[PDB]
Amino acid sequence: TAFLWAQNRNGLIGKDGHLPWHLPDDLHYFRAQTVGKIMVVGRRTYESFPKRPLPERTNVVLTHQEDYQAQGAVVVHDVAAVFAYAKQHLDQELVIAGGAQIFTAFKDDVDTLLVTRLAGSFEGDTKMIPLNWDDFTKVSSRTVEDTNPALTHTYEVWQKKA
Ligand SMILES: NC(=O)C1=CN([C@@H]2O[C@H](COP(=O)(O)OP(=O)(O)OC[C@H]3O[C@@H](n4cnc5c(N)ncnc54)[C@H](OP(=O)(O)O)[C@@H]3O)[C@@H](O)[C@H]2O)C=CC1
Ligand SMILES: CN(Cc1cnc2nc(N)nc(N)c2n1)c1ccc(C(=O)N[C@@H](CCC(=O)O)C(=O)O)cc1
Repeated sequence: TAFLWAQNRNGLIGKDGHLPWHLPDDLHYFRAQTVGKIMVVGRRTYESFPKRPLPERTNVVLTHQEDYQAQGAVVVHDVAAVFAYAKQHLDQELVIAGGAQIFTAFKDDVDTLLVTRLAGSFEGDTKMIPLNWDDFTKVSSRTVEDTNPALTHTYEVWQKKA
């Protein structure tokens, strides 16, 4: 199970229910990373997608609303249902795409971090959950420079030590 997120230099991930930046490169990397997999997102991050569901991947939406409707998405209500779905699934990798409340609900079962680090600093209200960095190794790092230098970013892959 992977977590996939983008954060500024201080860890910021969101502002007013939306992204605090607009960084197309990162969105085509998101898609690369989630097409074909089981993609888990919290109800509020799902309602912020411009097309719901996002196509070519299983969107699982985590909601406490018993009645919620999301045509074409897998609507569950606790973490045990996510993993009961993933157990049925097998051959699709599970990727937790946010936001903060869902990262906290899977904080013990993630093995890989797919982090995009922005060089700048943005204003918002939601930060990435604290994680033990010391328990992971950075395996891969690729940097993309943008003409807004706040937007220059690094894609890192981190994998959990034995
Ligand atoms: N920079 C980036 O990589 C990322 C950015 N973001 C940003 O993060 C913010 C969204 O984060 P946050 O506000 O934490 O929202 P979430 O996307 O994590 O959604 C929270 C909703 O999730 C449902 N929920 C939470 N935990 C549970 C549980 N254990 N079981 C079942 N339902 C659960 C509830 O929905 P209900 O209210 O329907 O009960 C709760 O309101 C936005 O600004 C967004 O843009 C989001 C993803 C990635
Ligand atoms: C708000 N949000 C959450 C979002 C944004 N960037 C992230 N970036 C990373 N690295 N990780 C995340 N979990 C992440 N989540 C969104 C908004 C749009 C789409 C979206 O349109 N994406 C298209 C691709 C489109 C583009 O390629 O212009 C997709 O097909 O995946 C994805 C996530």
